[PDB]
Amino acid sequence: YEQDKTYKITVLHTNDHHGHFWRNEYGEYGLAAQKTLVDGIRKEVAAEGGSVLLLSGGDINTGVPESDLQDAEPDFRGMNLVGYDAMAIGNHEFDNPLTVLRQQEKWAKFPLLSANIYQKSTGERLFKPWALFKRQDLKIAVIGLTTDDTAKIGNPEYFTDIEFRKPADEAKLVIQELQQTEKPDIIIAATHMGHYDNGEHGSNAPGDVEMARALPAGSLAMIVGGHSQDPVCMAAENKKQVDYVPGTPCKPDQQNGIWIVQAHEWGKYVGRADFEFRNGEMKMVNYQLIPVNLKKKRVLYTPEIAENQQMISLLSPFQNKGKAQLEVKIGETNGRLEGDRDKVRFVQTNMGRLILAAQMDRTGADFAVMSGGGIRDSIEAGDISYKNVLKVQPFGNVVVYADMTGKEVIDYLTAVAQMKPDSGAYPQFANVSFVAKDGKLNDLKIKGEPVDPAKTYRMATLNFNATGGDGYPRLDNKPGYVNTGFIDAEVLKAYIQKSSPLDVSVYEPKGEVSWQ
Ligand SMILES: Nc1ncnc2c1ncn2[C@@H]1O[C@H](COP(=O)(O)OP(=O)(O)OP(=O)(O)O)[C@@H](O)[C@H]1O
Ligand SMILES: [Zn+2]
Ligand SMILES: [Zn+2]
Repeated sequence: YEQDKTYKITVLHTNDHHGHFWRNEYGEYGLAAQKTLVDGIRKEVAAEGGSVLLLSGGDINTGVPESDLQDAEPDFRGMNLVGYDAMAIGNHEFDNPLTVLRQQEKWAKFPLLSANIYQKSTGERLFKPWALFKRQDLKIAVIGLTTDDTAKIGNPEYFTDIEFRKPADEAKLVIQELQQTEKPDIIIAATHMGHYDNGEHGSNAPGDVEMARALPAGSLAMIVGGHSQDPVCMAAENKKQVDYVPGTPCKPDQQNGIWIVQAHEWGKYVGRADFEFRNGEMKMVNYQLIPVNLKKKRVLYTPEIAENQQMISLLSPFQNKGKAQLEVKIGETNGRLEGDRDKVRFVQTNMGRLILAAQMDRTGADFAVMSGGGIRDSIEAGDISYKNVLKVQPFGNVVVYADMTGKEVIDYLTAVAQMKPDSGAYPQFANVSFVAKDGKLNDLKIKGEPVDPAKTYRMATLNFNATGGDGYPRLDNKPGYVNTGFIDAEVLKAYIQKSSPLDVSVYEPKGEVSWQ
């Protein structure tokens, strides 16, 4: 670089897009508005003589039917038009077979990076560990890292001959590889690891904070993160704001001289970190999260951002094709799946069993529960479409699971069994049997076996219930909890599709649970 020259560099970032290429029902987010905003920032920076780098923390896949049904093609093509420079591979990039991820790499004009994903049989990285960018005469390296919980959580599929090594350790190796070969002026890490207050990752794999602390001080200008899906705006040292409000100041985290940022999820914000580089020193001069048409129970927090027409023309066919696909038969059933309010809030039903079977299958759970009030429609005997599934599960809840001890299972089920019939809180159970008497659960069994307080059990449910919905005991603040990011409707639809034709007699309750 030129000695004593001051380079202005703006790093824009997003993460955990999860199929949100289109604006939502209230006109929020979407890539068309994102495109207008990013184009505008590039124009602003170009006029000031600076440079722009746009990075993604990953998890482009999974979360919106129109995207999922098309393997996120609209999302990657839209990202090409917004002009992303690089993205870290997220755990949801492995929700589809490797053939699909390789197709996404072909669609994407920017590198999908990860230094710590290895082919087991050869010990060789599967993807590129970093990408180099020339901005002015500076060399900026962006390394990519992926959480090593990827193949560990839920019910793994698609990791043939693949392993995820510890990302913090890999970062150490990569930074050294880079300094010894490329000597980049600036190194930024795009990661899909998660931000945990004060590095308190609990049962989850260590994330960004612990990594920043393990690396040499200031060895990275910043970590552009994701996975945990939070706007990283600090309220106090080592404490993220709770209920961060769009349009308000956002102080990113700084750990061991390394800035750590995250822009929540779904294209809700484009983070903007403005830096000044001079003689080796990377100094952050400003940071903000720029909302993309976010609205407060329907009014804009910041100036409306128009939707770029080129993006609308590019994405519309995908939106239309995805919507039309919702009508297509995904399966069939030989009997009515009972989801009516006056049944699901009074007794166990086959729709409850089917939904819970789908959730257990996705998460590797041993048993499951959900509120009957969460079942919103029945499905008549005959053909089933995704549209039908979305009426049964319309709230967009996320499937989650908790690993708990047998004693915790006893306490949890005992508490949930207190929710009375004729209320939305009445529980639908799967793989649970007992006779409730005087507030106690007698002969409690999981999968036909008495509960062993010394054993570990995995329970699936929805985030709504796990966070205390309907007065259920909270599980989200306990170790062993995992929010999978899979939407209830997608889990049910995919399970019906691979299980069809469904013989509903398999889901008929036979008095496993009773109250008296
Ligand atoms: N966003 C949501 N996610 C999951 N479940 C939900 C959600 N919103 C509502 N429910 C479920 O619906 C129940 C409330 O039902 P509903 O909205 O039909 O009630 P209501 O018409 O106000 O009447 P009541 O108050 O008698 O239930 C809750 O107890 C809960 O189980
Ligand atoms: Zn995610
Ligand atoms: Zn993730």
